[PDB]
Amino acid sequence: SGAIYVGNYRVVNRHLATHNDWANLVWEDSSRDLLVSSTTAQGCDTIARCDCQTGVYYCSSRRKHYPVSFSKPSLIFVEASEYYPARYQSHLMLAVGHSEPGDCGGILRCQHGVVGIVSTGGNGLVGFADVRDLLWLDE
Ligand SMILES: COc1ccc(C(F)(F)F)cc1NC(=O)N1CCC[C@H](C(N)=O)C1
Ligand SMILES: [Zn+2]
Repeated sequence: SGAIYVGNYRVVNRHLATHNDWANLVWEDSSRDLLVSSTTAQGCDTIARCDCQTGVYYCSSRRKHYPVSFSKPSLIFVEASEYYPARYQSHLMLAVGHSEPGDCGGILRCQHGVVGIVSTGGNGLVGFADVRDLLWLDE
């Protein structure tokens, strides 16, 4: 679990979104596993605007942060789950690191700010849904 709070927006994994998230829907993209809902309270996370390939993510299944090198956002094949059939997920970045399903939502950050959130994993790899291209999150 986990979310990004920036301005009047809440960014979560689309497969973990709640009824309140869907009743206050701003945008969602199943191909990215992202959903953005509106909030009453103001958010203070800074979204990074860069092409960094190094950062640190929070791994709830170890209660620890890990430094990682990660790939550029791209279309990557993702195994079927109870949330989606087998498909290409877009804007996904992979790193070598530990992750379990409940780790989704953990933030990946670089020196510039929030890069994305844990969205996939398996086989000693962890995948992050990028949010750096969502320029509208700031306005
Ligand atoms: C952080 O996620 C995991 C981490 C590790 C493993 C394991 F196979 F090793 F057990 C599995 C997962 N689960 C996932 O990758 N997904 C299930 C939830 C929906 C995700 C999506 N974006 O389509 C895909
Ligand atoms: Zn950066």
